[PDB]
Amino acid sequence: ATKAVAVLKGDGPVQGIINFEQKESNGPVKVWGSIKGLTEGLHGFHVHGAGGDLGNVTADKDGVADVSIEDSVISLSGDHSIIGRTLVVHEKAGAGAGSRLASGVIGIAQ
Repeated sequence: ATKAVAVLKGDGPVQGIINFEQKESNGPVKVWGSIKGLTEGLHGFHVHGAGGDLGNVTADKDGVADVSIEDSVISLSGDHSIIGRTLVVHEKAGAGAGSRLASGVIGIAQ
């Protein structure tokens, strides 16, 4: 795939839309979009499984986290393609494990 989208759904007001684009089969993947309804501060952000860490997103005082990352680890093609895998964000601010997630399956757009 060349483009993909995850619709993130969580508890209460947590919801978001994250886009993935990759021009070429082995090339870098642009990840961009936003998540709203979050508590202020850092929230863990990654593709479920191995090889999918996207670090943290930062939610502002309105609970909005804008996302604009380029990542050369993940791919939309090949064996560890993230297509069909689950994108998650921890609803609990800060580091460590969390049980309350907002999530969505990464679906093909193009």
